Amino acid sequence: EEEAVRLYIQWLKDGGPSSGRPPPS
Repeated sequence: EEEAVRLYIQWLKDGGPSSGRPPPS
């Protein structure tokens, strides 16, 4: 694991792609 996946899963928590943001990978 790693932050940016953590963050990403946080991205995902934000909707992932539905966040409006691209995945932090």
